[PDB]
Amino acid sequence: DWEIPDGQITVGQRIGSSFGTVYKGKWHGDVAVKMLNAPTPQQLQAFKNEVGVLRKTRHVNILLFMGYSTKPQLAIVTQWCEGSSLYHHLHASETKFEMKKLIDIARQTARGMDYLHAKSIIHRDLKSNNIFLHEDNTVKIGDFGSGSILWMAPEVIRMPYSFQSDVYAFGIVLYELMTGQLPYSNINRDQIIEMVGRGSLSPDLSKVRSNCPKRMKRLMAECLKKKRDERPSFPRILAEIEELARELS
Ligand SMILES: CC(C)n1nc(C#Cc2cccc3cc(-c4cccc(C(F)(F)F)c4)ncc23)c2c(N)ncnc21
Repeated sequence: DWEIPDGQITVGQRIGSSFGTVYKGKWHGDVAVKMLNAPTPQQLQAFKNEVGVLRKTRHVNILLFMGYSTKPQLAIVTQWCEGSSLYHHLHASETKFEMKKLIDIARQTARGMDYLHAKSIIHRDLKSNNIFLHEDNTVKIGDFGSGSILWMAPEVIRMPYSFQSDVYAFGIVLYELMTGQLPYSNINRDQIIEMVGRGSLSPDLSKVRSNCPKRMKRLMAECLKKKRDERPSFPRILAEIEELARELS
């Protein structure tokens, strides 16, 4: 139904790469194309599921899914985002954000994640790398991909993936936004895994910036609760951020 006939898509410069590679493309304007290539049965399965999940999504902070192509090769085309991911801006570009932009980023990410969970969709790998800033003001959530242990919840470390795992990952992003640096900065990787997995280790909330609102730190701590059931739902935290963002205005 959303299939793009062959010949319409023009594939351009290569961006990323084993299962598939993504290119910048032109289809009624700037678009991104993720192409396949032997296609593994799991790879074909993931291709089917990604199209199935993406078509059910129509939200501004969720990466716009424009279509899929089959004739030349299996491919999925999405909107082209100009800018860099949240991970690059915070930890690689060494660019300090105004607090209003930070809460706006957390507010925007909260909207998309709440939209996903409202659609019974779980974003199993949520992290600063998977948050893209279109232009520099609008955030787009997508699967721009072991490498993401820091965002993994205690239960997923021990053994699983659920809404509670997603909201915990949202907490680390809150820690990244407010502190400006990766969690567990003091620590090595095996030491972090065992300590966090056993519950001995938790991010250092004192490192947060002074301008951080009191409600945000409390909200951040609530998301990082070791008990899965203790973590708040995305409707609650979206309302809290938006209410706080409204007050700041
Ligand atoms: C960083 C740089 C190399 N890169 N990679 C871009 C891309 C892309 C995608 C292409 C085709 C299908 C996709 C599906 C998903 C996906 C899958 C499952 C769940 C979710 C969700 F749950 F998280 F939503 C999202 N994510 C991304 C793409 C990209 C871009 N589109 N624009 C600028 N730079 C870009």
